[PDB]
Amino acid sequence: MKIYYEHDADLGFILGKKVAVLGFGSQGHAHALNLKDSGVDVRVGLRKGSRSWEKAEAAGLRVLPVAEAVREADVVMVLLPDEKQAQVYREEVEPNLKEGGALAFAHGFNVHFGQIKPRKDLDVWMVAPKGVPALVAVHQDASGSAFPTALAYAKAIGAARAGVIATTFKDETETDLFGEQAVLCGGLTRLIRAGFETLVEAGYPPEMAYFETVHEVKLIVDLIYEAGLKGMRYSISNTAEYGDYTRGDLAVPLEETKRRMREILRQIQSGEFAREWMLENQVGSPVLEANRKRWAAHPIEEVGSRLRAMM
Amino acid sequence: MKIYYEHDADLGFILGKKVAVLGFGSQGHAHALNLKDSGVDVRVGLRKGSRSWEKAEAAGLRVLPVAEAVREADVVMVLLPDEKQAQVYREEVEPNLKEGGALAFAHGFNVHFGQIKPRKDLDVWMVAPKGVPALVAVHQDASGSAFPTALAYAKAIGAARAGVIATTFKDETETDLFGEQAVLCGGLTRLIRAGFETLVEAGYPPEMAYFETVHEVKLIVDLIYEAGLKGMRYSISNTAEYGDYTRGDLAVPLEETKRRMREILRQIQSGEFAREWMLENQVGSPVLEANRKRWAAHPIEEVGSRLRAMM
Ligand SMILES: [Mg+2]
Ligand SMILES: [Mg+2]
Repeated sequence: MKIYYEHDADLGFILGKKVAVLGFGSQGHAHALNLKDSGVDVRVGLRKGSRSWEKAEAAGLRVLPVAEAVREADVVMVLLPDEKQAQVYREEVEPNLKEGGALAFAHGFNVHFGQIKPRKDLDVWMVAPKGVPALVAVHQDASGSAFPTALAYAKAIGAARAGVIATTFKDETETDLFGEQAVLCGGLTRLIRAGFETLVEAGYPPEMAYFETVHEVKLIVDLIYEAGLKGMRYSISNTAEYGDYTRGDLAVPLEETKRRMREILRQIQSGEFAREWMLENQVGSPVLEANRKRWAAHPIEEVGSRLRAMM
Repeated sequence: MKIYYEHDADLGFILGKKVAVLGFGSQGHAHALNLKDSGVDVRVGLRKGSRSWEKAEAAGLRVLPVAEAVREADVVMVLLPDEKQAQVYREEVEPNLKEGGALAFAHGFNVHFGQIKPRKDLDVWMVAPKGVPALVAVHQDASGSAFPTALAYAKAIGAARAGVIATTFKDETETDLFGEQAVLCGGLTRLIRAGFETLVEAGYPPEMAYFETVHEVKLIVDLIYEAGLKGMRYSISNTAEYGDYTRGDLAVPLEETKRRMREILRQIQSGEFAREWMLENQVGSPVLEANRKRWAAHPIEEVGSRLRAMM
């Protein structure tokens, strides 16, 4: 798989261009500040009187309404939540973006699942940071220089150091949603919760349940992060390693789990997940909100709060 | 549940006593150094010509053979791997420990599962560190002051600050083994591996598979560590939160998972796990070793190594 570094990227493909960063969350913040520091002509498009409007000015960046920022720009980088992007593109980017302009993202969801259908004259590309490596993709190369522009942008925000990996909007979006659903968030919270409940129902103090099923996860994952599974197994006690090897499959059996995870991936790949999430947003996200309240009330949180407090 | 702090512990119950720390891993190191710094009379019992022998002297601690260290001690703190403790106790602690001495641990496994059967004249207790709180337990109080000694020991190594929680050898050992098996190590590695394989078999680049199923786990777990599930859900994108809520149970279903985890706990509570692990050690740990080689060869490691290298 193809990796690019600082020397592979040519800042001449960006330094000559005016960049509009829409949004000023953590991503909008980091993108905009690093562009300026790399000496790119950058403005931030925000709604007047917003909290992030004041915050952007405070950081010393030039700030305009979204429509204005876009009229000024050669390159529009959209750093807004997925569910807000479509409306902003339709009503404010698309009428105001120069012929042959570039439209950029950090997440491929909106373009990959057809929520934003870019004008045919635009370049469309993505730089997705994570020694922070980054992913790059080009969905549409109208100018003929989409790719070197994207690479220049990546260097200019500092992602090139640890390496830029070329992918597609498809691969970035699908694997991102899969990871969240199956492993990182969905799967992990369910494992933790089943373990916590198992211990509490068996008569153990909730505090110790929380230690052994929640608090300690960080120790293990930090080892994996630094040195892979192999390194994690090497650092823990032999008792714990033996336990892992011999009981792990009982907790989480391989073929049944992969079967389920294939169905999660199928709902992603088929467009079904995307449809469901977009429809959910059209009627005020009541499933999101109901689930949020219900998980907030889970006894794991009470115990968690009390323990973090006393530590 | 009952919590103790620095003001609840009285260093007079330890400062008057000679402590032998057997072993000089990370725990033996931290225990011994902090005891000395709190002004406790401490020696480290090690085998002559060992790597940890030289390392202990280098740190400025007084070092003796195990038999000698024990003859000098009022309190013997055993900080060795589970599978080595029994032999050292039988052959070197038990013949040499004063009448009415104290025998201490950081892990309850050996005493809880009968691998060490302490003389009836001994105090037996445990201080188990994790703003590092600690667990304390007393298995045997021959002197009548086991508990305040244990608390003094905990303060003297610095565990009292963030709080000492009173438990039993039983609860500490069983929940520790359960967490390892079901969630922290066994369960988590299986989830990660099923997700990684799902993505690779579906045609995605292994690099991105690794990002979305392994590398990123740290971001999520760091949020949970700092602010619980609730806080983690609050920080991630709404798309990711919605995903978690609606697909997590498919990946890891609640009742089947808890059923399996009850069986893991039953094998712990029944003594079966302890028996298996002890027998395993009696014939050179061939299951441990076979599993270690097989997991080392899993393609997740190759991909992992290459990615960590380039970052
Ligand atoms: Mg594509
Ligand atoms: Mg007990």
